[PDB]
Amino acid sequence: MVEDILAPGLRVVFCGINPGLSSAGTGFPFAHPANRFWKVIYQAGFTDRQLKPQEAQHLLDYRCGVTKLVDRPTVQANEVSKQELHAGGRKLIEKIEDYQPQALAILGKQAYEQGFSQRGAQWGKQTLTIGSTQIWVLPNPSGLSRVSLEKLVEAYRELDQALVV
Repeated sequence: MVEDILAPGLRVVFCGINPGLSSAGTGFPFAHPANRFWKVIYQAGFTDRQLKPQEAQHLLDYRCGVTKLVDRPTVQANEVSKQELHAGGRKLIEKIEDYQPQALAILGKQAYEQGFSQRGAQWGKQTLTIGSTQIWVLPNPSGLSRVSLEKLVEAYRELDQALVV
């Protein structure tokens, strides 16, 4: 079971689709060795050192949190159904309304579209918000995504720079 890492006063709450097997197995988010999440948030400015999956709770030190749209673990994210994505959207909205971070970063266009009942979304900052929380759509960092580390870092850095101080 992979627990949420949330608290008040956060800059960003990163939300993935669901847990891969490594994550479900270790209990830490983005635990597969090939997932670029930890390296990306470091190069993009969210953390000042590259955290290892077991140090996930320490993301709070950098005022960042982690959650997921769907709880069910799967080998690949694409194994999650669109109906699952949607039921996850309601609980996610309640969580963000509770914790009130400056921004919610959904990792994956499909995840955003299904969870929030949106269509033809563009990458980056959306006009939709959850209260004062901004909504950003970022590329998924799993090693299975065809996005290069460079594009990943560029996209995440845009968010880091948008949230001043």
